[PDB]
Amino acid sequence: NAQAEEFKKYLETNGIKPKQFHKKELIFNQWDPQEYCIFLYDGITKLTSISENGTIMNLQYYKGAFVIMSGFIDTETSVGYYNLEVISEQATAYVIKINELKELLSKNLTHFFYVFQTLQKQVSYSLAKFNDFSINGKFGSICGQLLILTYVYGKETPDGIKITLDNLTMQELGYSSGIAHSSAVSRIISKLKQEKVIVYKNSCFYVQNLDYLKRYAPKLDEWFYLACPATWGKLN
Amino acid sequence: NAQAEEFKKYLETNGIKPKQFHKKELIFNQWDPQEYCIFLYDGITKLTSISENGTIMNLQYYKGAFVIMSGFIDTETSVGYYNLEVISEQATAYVIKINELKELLSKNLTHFFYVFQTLQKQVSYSLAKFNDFSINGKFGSICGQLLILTYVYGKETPDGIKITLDNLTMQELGYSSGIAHSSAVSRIISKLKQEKVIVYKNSCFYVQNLDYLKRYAPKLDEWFYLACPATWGKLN
DNA sequence: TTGAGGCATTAACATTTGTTAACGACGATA
DNA sequence: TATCGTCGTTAACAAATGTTAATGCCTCAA
Repeated sequence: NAQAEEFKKYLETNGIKPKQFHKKELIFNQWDPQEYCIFLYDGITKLTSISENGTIMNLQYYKGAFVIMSGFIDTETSVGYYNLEVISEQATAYVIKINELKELLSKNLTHFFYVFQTLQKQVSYSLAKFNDFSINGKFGSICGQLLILTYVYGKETPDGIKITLDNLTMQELGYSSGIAHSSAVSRIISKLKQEKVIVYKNSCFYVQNLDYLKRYAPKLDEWFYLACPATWGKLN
Repeated sequence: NAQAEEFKKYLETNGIKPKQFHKKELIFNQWDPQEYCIFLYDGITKLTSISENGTIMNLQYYKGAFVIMSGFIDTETSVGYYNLEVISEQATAYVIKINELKELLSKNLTHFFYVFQTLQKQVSYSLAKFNDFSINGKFGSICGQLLILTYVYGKETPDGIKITLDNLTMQELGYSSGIAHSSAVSRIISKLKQEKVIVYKNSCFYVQNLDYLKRYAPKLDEWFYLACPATWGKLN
């Protein structure tokens, strides 16, 4: 993205350097809350939370370039206790103090409205996701997450659309939907295989009937059209 | 509180007159797409969306002062097709043309930070609500929604905390959690006053065991602590 | 006074999902 | 080569939710 490149150099010019992270690494976490602003430039990560009794919840994923902030700007207090785990081999993010940011955008407005732009994407993304998950229960929640993982990591293949995401276990699909038992997602998936909406091959997933998912995730598909026109138009 | 009143007068200074609204009439709807940036100053509203087959989804509630945007600041396209229904008897809001918006923040950046932090409060709220509504299914969803309503619309009484909302009919509660039939939500509420955490009096709700809700909505409870701490202190 | 419609309550029956266990496949290690 | 642990199915049963209908309370209108 061009907007994200102008923002990159704007930080390197102000003394900010990139930090390298590897898989399984947590940029920030829910136990050591330092108010950061992370400009994930290259890589993919998952935002997660862990209840007091050990339940995992994958709130969403983040494919760079994108902006995530663990603290407010004015008050500079925590916005919540979440973990930003790296799931690709390695990722490159520009970690900056929450107070440092205030001054940078105070001089450059075009970089201000860019951060405001991504946060607007965040909002509309959560509402659309909350909409489709809350309607058709769990079966619709799986159909919804898969639709998200195909407009981002989906590549047109001979037999369907392959989700190029490493180690997408059954557990990982459950944490994203609130399901805690892998036997429940397999059952939901077995229904999508008998309906041949999805086929399972080489520990990966290939989508055949993308419209079936759209029926259970209309507001989300609508979001990819309104918020990320590029990535959306690749499969329509 | 004060951060908004300061932003109130900044609009009148630039020639933005408040437009008053009355109950049951929509500011912006899903069918007619116009991008604005509403600054609700007084009154109660709910954000809604109607599925293709008439299914309704209440996404969340809004109480002035607060900001809502039906479009993007950079691309001026709609964030999504939603409806903002006024459910209070009367509500006043400063509707602004989104094109006129970006030019109004570039002048004073202290009000840019204000509108910015409200977005951060929206993102965190969306994540927290998504977290709790997904772990414990529908029963937790109702618990979560009720907890939200107690903090925002709660006044202590000798019989419990009074949820000062008109309507809040069985059907209106299910719309927020994602339940279609009023008998399903009544079955759940039957279990809550069975366990003696709430009671139905005067077609209105008195919650008597707030902590029971905190156990099913832990993320939402801490959101109020970190985001709106004044509201949190009124019941803690 | 009667009667119509809307809401809450409960039933009952179907469907979905939570939960645990057993089975078999696949890889890794010695 | 045998053996161990991880993950995907599948079964089986319990719990929760979807769904529809009936009943009773309440207001409104004539």
